Amino acid sequence: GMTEYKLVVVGAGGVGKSALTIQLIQNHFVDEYDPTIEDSYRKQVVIDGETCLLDILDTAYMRTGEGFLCVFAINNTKSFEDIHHYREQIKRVKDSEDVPMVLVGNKCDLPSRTVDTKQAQDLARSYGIPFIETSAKTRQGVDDAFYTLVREIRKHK
Ligand SMILES: Nc1nc2c(ncn2[C@@H]2O[C@H](COP(=O)(O)OP(=O)(O)O)[C@@H](O)[C@H]2O)c(=O)[nH]1
Ligand SMILES: [Mg+2]
Repeated sequence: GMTEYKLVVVGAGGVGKSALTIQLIQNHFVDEYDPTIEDSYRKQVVIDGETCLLDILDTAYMRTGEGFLCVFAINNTKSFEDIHHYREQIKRVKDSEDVPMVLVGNKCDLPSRTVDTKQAQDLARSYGIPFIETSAKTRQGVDDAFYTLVREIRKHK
């Protein structure tokens, strides 16, 4: 059969969890999206030549997660400061120190960057995970983030 990957998008309010998901799925940038709406979105894609099904859960099911995107916004220091909370949450619900994960720095199209690449890279390295810069507005890195996570899930086992 065709492979299915259950992915989960986590992070502080306003970082672009919904916008990133809707970019991946509907291929357009949502300028506003109810912050309390939590829902799952499905899409068939090809990644590195392999066809598969994605099941993205956009948080505002959690235990069934095979891979997690931890999102902060590069113009939102508070959202970056909060990442550890989500990291630790995931390790608790999965009851494991080994969970496929990607750190995502979103809104890289904006000029008022307060979290530099160095900081993000160092944080990611301390977790042993990749760091991907993204923009839900421009589509920069959007595929890369979600695909990298699938490659991490494939690399997981
Ligand atoms: N400029 C810019 N704005 C973004 C980006 N991603 C999300 N936003 C905006 O940030 C706000 C909150 O985004 P949203 O997806 O609802 O964040 P969420 O609470 O994490 O789900 C909205 O006004 C979005 O249009 C981005 O990459 N660039
Ligand atoms: Mg949202």
